[PDB]
Amino acid sequence: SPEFPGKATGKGKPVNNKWLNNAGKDLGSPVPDRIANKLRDKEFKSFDDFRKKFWEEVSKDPELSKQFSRNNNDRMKVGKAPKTRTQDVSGKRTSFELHHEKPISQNGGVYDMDNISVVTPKRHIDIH
Ligand SMILES: [Cl-]
Ligand SMILES: [Zn+2]
Repeated sequence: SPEFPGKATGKGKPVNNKWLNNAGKDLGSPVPDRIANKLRDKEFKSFDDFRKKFWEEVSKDPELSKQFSRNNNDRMKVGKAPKTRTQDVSGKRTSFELHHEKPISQNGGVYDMDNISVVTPKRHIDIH
């Protein structure tokens, strides 16, 4: 179902300068409220379309962008996830991933930003 369109909803959460520090534990990091404000009520053709726009908006956020290296900003500018610490990769999965907290399977919203978290590839697996 992430291969089909819909409209982003949700509020996201307040975040600070240590956004993504805990993406490798628990249920990961929330969608920042500031980013949710940019994406809410917009239409997306696919979840990949959403993910690209999500990271693009991160790169344009003055608070979030300064938490990342120039190359990671360059990735996010074109919709690519920033790279994780080396210790948090799994195989060829080397950049942060988006996770649905209530699974798509159980009617968790695909584009519900209050159902989406940011996780390391390593942590993502464990939740699955
Ligand atoms: Cl809502
Ligand atoms: Zn997941």
